[PDB]
Amino acid sequence: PMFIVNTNVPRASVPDGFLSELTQQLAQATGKPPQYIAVHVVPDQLMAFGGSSEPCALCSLHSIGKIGGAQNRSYSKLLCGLLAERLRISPDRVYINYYDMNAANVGWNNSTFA
Amino acid sequence: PMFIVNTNVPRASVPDGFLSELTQQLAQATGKPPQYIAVHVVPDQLMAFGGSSEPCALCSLHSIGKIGGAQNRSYSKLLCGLLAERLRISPDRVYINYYDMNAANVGWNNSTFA
Amino acid sequence: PMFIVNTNVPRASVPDGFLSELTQQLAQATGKPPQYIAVHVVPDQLMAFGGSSEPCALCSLHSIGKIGGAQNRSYSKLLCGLLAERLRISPDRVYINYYDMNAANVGWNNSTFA
Ligand SMILES: CC1(C)C=Cc2c(ccc3c2OC[C@@H](c2ccc(O)cc2O)C3)O1
Ligand SMILES: [Cl-]
Ligand SMILES: [Cl-]
Ligand SMILES: [Cl-]
Ligand SMILES: [Cl-]
Ligand SMILES: [Cl-]
Ligand SMILES: [Cl-]
Ligand SMILES: [Cl-]
Ligand SMILES: [Cl-]
Ligand SMILES: [Cl-]
Ligand SMILES: [Cl-]
Ligand SMILES: [Cl-]
Ligand SMILES: [Cl-]
Ligand code: NA
Repeated sequence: PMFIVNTNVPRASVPDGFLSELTQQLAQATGKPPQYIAVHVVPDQLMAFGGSSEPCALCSLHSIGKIGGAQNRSYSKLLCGLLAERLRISPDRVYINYYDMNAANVGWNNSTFA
Repeated sequence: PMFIVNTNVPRASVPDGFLSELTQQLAQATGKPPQYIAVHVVPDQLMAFGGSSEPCALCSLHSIGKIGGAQNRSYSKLLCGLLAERLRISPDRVYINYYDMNAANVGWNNSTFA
Repeated sequence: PMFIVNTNVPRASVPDGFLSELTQQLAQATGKPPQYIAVHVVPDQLMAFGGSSEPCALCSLHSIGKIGGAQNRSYSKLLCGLLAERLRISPDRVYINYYDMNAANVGWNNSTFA
């Protein structure tokens, strides 16, 4: 799986250990080994949410499977909770797009997962 | 909806108010209230279009609904016009990918829209 | 087509010719003229892959057609080869998401390709 967060919060507000915390919590949440989890945090972005540039985040979670109605509600609580606690971003200023990828459409190490 | 523009134009060339204009014009175009529109502008990128590093932009518009053949033509005329007039990017150096998101796959405010 | 690479490798380690090399190699691989290939390289990113911060890349390739099981397996070899040789990234620290775009969902030059 791959989790990306884009935010206007400054880099200095991203706590040391945040990427590891995302890696471990997503491993627990998705049930996938942490070795398959990639995380990407992009601070200091020029963004607006609802026309306001108060702290916000635009995120995506891509996974081969483990995406679905109930699971995505659970991921959203987890991820909004982390963004609120660690980056001080209000959950109503977070969007997370979820993507269930077909294995044939995910390349890794000179092949795909199909 | 979420609109992202990545461009090699420098940050100082992005006019004051551009994120507000995008918010307002996309609210009008999509018919969604501006409170639901998020915008993300990423200048100073290392990009090429057709092998040329002249000004260009790579964009995406994600929305729950309001995506389709005729609508996307209209969005493209609007957005290429704005990138040309505001950022001085030729419309034939712009790509915009459009994504119709299922509500179950969009997280917000500790939940999803499903 | 559009190819995006996000990486934690520093900007100074990205060769000046890399976007042009990607453009030409992707034109040959996809069979599309280079004028329609766009490339975007984002260095210096805060990322982890499998919980560690050694060089890695998260990439995407979007194309109207020329996407599929066998083609994607081939693209992964090309793109891992380029990222390994030019950016010194191990191929098992590369993910590439592939997207077969509908022409109606790709805007360009004030319209879409539909
Ligand atoms: C960090 C990374 C990239 C995560 C993917 C990965 C790996 C090392 C070994 C394997 C990995 O994912 C694929 C796994 C595998 C491959 C093909 C398949 O059909 C099923 C799998 O579970 C083996 O390191
Ligand atoms: Cl996965
Ligand atoms: Cl592991
Ligand atoms: Cl589910
Ligand atoms: Cl897919
Ligand atoms: Cl929406
Ligand atoms: Cl339509
Ligand atoms: Cl969807
Ligand atoms: Cl294309
Ligand atoms: Cl494209
Ligand atoms: Cl280049
Ligand atoms: Cl194929
Ligand atoms: Cl599509
Ligand atoms: Na996408």
